[PDB]
This record gives sequence, structure tokens and C-alpha cells, in this order.
Amino acid sequence: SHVETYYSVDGATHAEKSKALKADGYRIVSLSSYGSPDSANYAAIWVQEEGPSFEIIHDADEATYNSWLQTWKSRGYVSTQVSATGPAENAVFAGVMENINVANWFQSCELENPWAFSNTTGNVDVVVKGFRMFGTPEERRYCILGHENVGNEQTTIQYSTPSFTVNFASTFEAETTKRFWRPSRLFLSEDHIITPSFADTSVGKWSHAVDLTKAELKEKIETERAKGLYPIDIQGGGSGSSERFTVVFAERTSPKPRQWNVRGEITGFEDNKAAEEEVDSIMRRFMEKNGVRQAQFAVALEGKTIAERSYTWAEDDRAIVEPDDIFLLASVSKMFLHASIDWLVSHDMLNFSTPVYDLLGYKPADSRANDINVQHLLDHSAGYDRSMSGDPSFMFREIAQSLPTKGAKAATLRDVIEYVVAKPLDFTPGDYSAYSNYCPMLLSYVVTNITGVPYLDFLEKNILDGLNVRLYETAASKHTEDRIVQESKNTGQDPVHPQSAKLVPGPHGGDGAVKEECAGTFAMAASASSLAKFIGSHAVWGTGGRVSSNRDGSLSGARAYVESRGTIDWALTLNTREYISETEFDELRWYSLPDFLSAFPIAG
Ligand SMILES: *[C@@H]1O[C@H](CO)[C@@H](O[C@@H]2O[C@H](CO)[C@@H](O[C@@H]3O[C@H](CO)[C@@H](O)[C@H](O[C@H]4O[C@H](CO)[C@@H](O)[C@H](O)[C@@H]4O)[C@@H]3O)[C@H](O)[C@H]2NC(C)=O)[C@H](O)[C@H]1NC(C)=O
Ligand SMILES: *[C@@H]1O[C@H](CO)[C@@H](O[C@@H]2O[C@H](CO)[C@@H](O)[C@H](O)[C@H]2NC(C)=O)[C@H](O)[C@H]1NC(C)=O
Repeated sequence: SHVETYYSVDGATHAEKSKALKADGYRIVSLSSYGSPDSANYAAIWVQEEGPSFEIIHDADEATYNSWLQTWKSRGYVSTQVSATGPAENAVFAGVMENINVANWFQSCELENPWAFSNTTGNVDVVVKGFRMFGTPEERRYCILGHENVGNEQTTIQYSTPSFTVNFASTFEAETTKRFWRPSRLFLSEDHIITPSFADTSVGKWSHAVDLTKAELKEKIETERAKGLYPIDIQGGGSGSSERFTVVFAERTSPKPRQWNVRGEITGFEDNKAAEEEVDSIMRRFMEKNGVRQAQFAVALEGKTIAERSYTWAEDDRAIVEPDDIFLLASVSKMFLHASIDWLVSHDMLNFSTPVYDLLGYKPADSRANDINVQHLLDHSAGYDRSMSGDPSFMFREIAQSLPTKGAKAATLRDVIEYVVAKPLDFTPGDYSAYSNYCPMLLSYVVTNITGVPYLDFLEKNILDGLNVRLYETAASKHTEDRIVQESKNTGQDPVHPQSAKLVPGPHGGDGAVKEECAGTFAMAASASSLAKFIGSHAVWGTGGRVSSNRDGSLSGARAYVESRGTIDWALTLNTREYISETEFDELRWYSLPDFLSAFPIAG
């Protein structure tokens, strides 16, 4: 639990301190090598706790390191730290091998490009555990070490190549704007380039400093120690006068464990308690394997909830999901648009046959766009193929920049429509269907245009019948204390501030959508229960009353599924789409949960 740190020590001092700390029940959790290969310096962190046997090496040339690596590999040991300093031909190496059980690990110190590490790892997702960009600027070499990502941990590392240098301040700001995201390591090269790695695991309060002299580091370590933060990473770079340090501090030595929580009741089943045990077992296996933190399952019969199970597999700093919490619905949002158009047609305010752009007063660049009717947009047969021409729903930034205001103002729904009506169709209306986010955007504008009511107002008054279905607002700052965390590793350029260079999280504009203009297509949020209830009297797919079909949505931060099968309706919400693969999700929604509904009947 006690944390011992040293930095700016030579091989001989490292070896003395190592032998004494180890003999007094410490294990090495961080090793950095830096400086000149003829006089390398070391920074190390040691934690006083029990654990498996380990081996360390330092001042090792390539031959000695590879021989020692291969030797301890052959004895079941696993590389957990790797560092190198100097020109390729002349480099010295340091490392830690541990007697741990890791299925698959990978390491190369011969990479000339860090992106080449994927060829080493094949089809296996890894968490990078060790790194050093060594060599020289003209002849760059990389040590990269990765462990198989058991638990599907969410991580990033931003590499610098001979042809691109990471701006550390802007990367650090972008990555830590994502909720719970924190530095794991701040790797540092001899030419003072930071290669930072991030995680959304929790070590309590944390802090960091970069570009520190040993004097500044010593002060910073004392400052943080008084506050009860201890070093979890330390990295040196440079020799002599230009020696500098990165450091990350945390309250804890290791990530908090996740804890399992379930809320809600199954009420309308033959054997309610045996139904809970089985579906809990299914969801628990899925969430543990895929590292999913927050999820909901719900069954409804004729618009009435007969089952709700809300699931948390999360550290104690994530809210415990309840059945009435709301999840970003992504393209499940579309069934509310279909219901809105159904309302307008059956109240004689619109026809399936109504030509849309003539109704709006637009003169398309494509004569064929004059034939696009309400039905074409419901069916996605209107002529918009995003595989050919890209997806307008994620082009708000590029669209705003094309305006006369030249990116000073965010693009509106109307701006996207005007942009699209001035571009050709990809195909003749009605020839085939191509799944389109844009088609229900244009129909959401038609709803406002015909009624003079904002789409959200129209939904509350005439469609939702008091269901808590809400716009998921774009801005990250509106979501910083939300119970439900919409999780993505991803960041992108900001469509709300189209002249800003600063990357925003994927669920908060990073994916390229302004959610305020996408209520009709994927920007709504609701409970699984609200979904299961709604599809009881509305088409889950297509337009009209209840049908036997299903609908899903995928955005950065969200996965949702709803299905009407037989007499009942069921829904599933996840706080992520970054589960392991589609095959994990498809198995859950197409075998596991349907096979549960078969094996556990509703009340007789
Ligand atoms: C249904 O959708 C259509 C298509 O979007 C929409 O028609 C558009 O309405 C706007 C008004 O909101 C029209 O824009 C006007 O165009 C005239 C010239 O033709 C301009 O001079 C107008 O300027 C006024 O407004 C400006 C902005 O506040 C001010 O800068 C200025 O001082 C003026 O007061 C104005 O821009 C637009 O031409 C149509 N577009 C088409 C293709 O018809 C329609 O209003 C929607 N209907 C409903 C009921 O919502
Ligand atoms: C929906 O369809 C009906 C029937 O085609 C349309 O009603 C017609 O409107 C046009 C234009 O004003 C008239 O010339 C016809 O005489 C109307 N027919 C009838 C039977 O009333 C209606 O305009 C369409 N709605 C929309 C919004 O396009």
C-alpha cells in the first residue's frame, strides 16, 4: 500500500534500491529508462504488497534483453514493463517480467512505425502496458508491449511518428473531456515528445505534471503526497541539463473493482423469480465479457410493463441504473418519427403520396428529387445512399463551413436539407431502399413545416402520451453529472463550433452530428420500459399500429434494440456500442434474450 518512488538514478543505484525494496516486500509497478545509452538514468515506482514472482533487467543491449525476455517467457513469465533509450544500434533496454496468467501478450522493440504494432497483434484487441519511442528523430524505433484486453477495457494511446507529432496539451484536454477518462501513462522520448495513454478506470482523485526538472518533480511529489496522491506513473526523457519528467498521481495504487447491481422487478411472468435469475445470468455474462457498465431490459404486454431489470457492472463512482433512467436511443428514435407521420396522414394533414420538396418550396439540382414523396422518405427509397455520397446527419461541421457565414454559426436542420437538395441523388426514387439518417431528418422538418409546432412539442402533445422521451442535448457540459454515462473512446471535430480546432467527445458532437437538429433520426433518450410500452400500439418498424418486427440504433455512446414478437414487446438499452464485436451483441439480441422469453412464459 506504501508507494516508494525514485528518479534520476544510474543502473547501479537502481539495482541497489531494487534489491532492498524487493527484500522489504515491495514490487515494481513502473520502470522508465532514459538519457544516453552509456549513462542511462531510471525512474521506478515500488508498492509494498504481496504478488507473483518477478524479474528486472537494465543497462541491457538488444542481445541481452531478447535472450533474457525469451528465457523468462519460456518459464511462463509475462513482460509488464519495457523501456529503451539511445540510437537503434547502441540502445540499452530495461524491463519487468512477472509470473502472471495472461492468455495472449505481444511485444516488439523492432518497430520503425508504432502503427505497425497491429500486424504483431493480429485479430486480438490489446491494452498497451509499456512503450518507449527510442532511437533518434531521423531513425525512430519503438518498444510497444500489449496484453489481450480481457474485460474489454476502454483505452487510447496517441502515437507520434516521423511524419506527425502529438500536441500534448490539446490531446490531454480532448481525452479528459470524456467522462471518467484519465491519464494512465505519459511516455517521454529523448527529444521531449509525450506519448500519453488514457483509461476510464477509476484510481480515485488523480493529477499529472509534464516537462518537470528533477527539482520541480521533487516539489510536485511532496505537494501531492500531503494531499494523499501517490505516483502511479513516472517517465524521464533527456540527458544532462535537458533531463525532464512526466508524472501521474492517484489516491489508489490500482483501479477500483466493478460491483454488480440489479434494479427493477419481473411481475407479469409465470415464474417471476426464476425469470429474474435466468435473464440476470444472461446480462451479467454479457456485461462482464464486454465490459458494459449500464444496461436495461424490459418486457411489456399491451403497453404495460411486465418486466424491468436495470443493470450496473461499474465502479462505485457510476450511478446504479434504475428502470426509469433514460438511455440515448440512437436510430430507435426513428419509430417516434414514423408515429408522427402516421398521425399527420390519418388526421388528413399529409399523404404518403405528397411530393416533399415541392411542399417545402425547394428546386433540387436533381430533377428526380421532385418525385420524392413521404413514403420514399419512410422507406429510405428516396435516392439517398450514404455508401456513395456520405451521411448528411454527421456532416454538420463541413455543412456549416459551406454557408455564407463560413462556419461562424452552427448548421440547422434547414441548412442540412438545403445542402442536400442542391446535391444530386445517388439513385432514382423507389429503385431500392438504402438505410438513411437524412430521410427522417427531412420528415421531422415536414412535421414542423405543416403543423408550425417544433418536432419535440409535436411529440409531447400528440405522440408520447406522457412517456418520458427527451432530446439528448449535444454539449458535453450538459451531461457531466448524468446518472447514465454515454461511453465512447472516440473524439472528433466540433460541429457546434465549426471554426474551433478542439476535439469533442463522440456522443457530444464528436461523431459529427448536432443532436438538436437530429431529434427525428437518432437524438432521443428514454428507458427500455418506455420503448417496450410504446411499440405496444405503434409500428416498431414501418408505419402504423403494432407489427411483428424490430428496430435498433447505434451511435457513439449508445446501442438500443426493440422487438415485437408474439403477444409481448421487449427492449434493451446499453450505455455503449464499444462491446467486443457485433457477434457478441447479435448473440444477445437474436438468441440469448429471445430464447429466455421462450423458456420463461408470461403469466398464464
Ligand atoms: C416550410 O419550409 C420552407 C423551406 O425551409 C420555409 O420557407 C422558407 O421560409 C423563409 C422564412 O423563414 C424564407 O426566407 C425569406 O426569404 C426572403 C426572400 O425571398 C427574405 O427576404 C427573408 O428575409 C427575412 O428574414 C430574415 C431572417 O430573419 C431577415 O434577415 C430579414 O430581415 C427578413 O425579415 C427570408 O429570409 C425562405 O425563402 C423560404 N424558403 C423557401 C424555399 O420557400 C417555410 O417558411 C416553412 N414553413 C413553415 C410554416 O414553417
Ligand atoms: C392529400 O391528398 C388529397 C387528395 O388528393 C389532397 O386533396 C386535394 O387537394 C388539391 C390541392 O388543393 C385539390 O385540387 C383536390 O381537389 C383535393 N382533393 C380532395 C378530394 O379533397 C390533399 O391536398 C393532399 N394533402 C397534401 C398535404 O398534400
